[PDB]
Amino acid sequence: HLSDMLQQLHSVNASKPSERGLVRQEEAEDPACIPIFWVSKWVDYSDKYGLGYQLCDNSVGVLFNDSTRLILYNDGDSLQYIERDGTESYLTVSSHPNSLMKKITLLKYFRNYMSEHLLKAGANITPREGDELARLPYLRTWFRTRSAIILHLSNGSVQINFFQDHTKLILCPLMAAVTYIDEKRDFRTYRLSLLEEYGCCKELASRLRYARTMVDKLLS
Repeated sequence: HLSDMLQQLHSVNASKPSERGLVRQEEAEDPACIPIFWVSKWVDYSDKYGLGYQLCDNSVGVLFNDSTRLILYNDGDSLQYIERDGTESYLTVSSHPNSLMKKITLLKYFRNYMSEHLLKAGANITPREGDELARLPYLRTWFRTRSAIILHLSNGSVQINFFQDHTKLILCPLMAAVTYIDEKRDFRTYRLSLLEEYGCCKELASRLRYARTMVDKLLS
């Protein structure tokens, strides 16, 4: 879905939405486009183990330095392991192969840390209704730049968390939408096609330009 996201972002950015004679950013808000999932907390322990994260439903995952992934569902027991070659297995904390003892122990340390020590990004957002029977998205990749951490989920979502002002973007190619969390923690969800038509403020337009560069870097 990165290509889809890029087509969506080229289209919006090409419209020059902050260069309208009358910007009506409010008219681009669409609560029906609120995401189901986003990254609420993360821990970069890539000096030793990898990057752990919490999604907004309280599930946790870790992308290990070896490019494998473990996901703990929010029942607190259902695990999914994703091998480097992409093979997926379902397991549980209560009944796991001993081969995964170490990685499960690491997950529980990331989980306990995030749970008790970090703020929950978007704790004021009621997520869109999804399906408890569908698989969780997992973190496909991430990187950091001078200004942000970039987080790409397996459902196509790209999340950009800016370090200095704590502003964040959640971009979804399925809803063709952007959630913007500002410096006060207020949030709004915009349909990209409505931004084409109505415009937006310079702050959001700049962040969407940045987003396009990030998605380009992800596709590469």
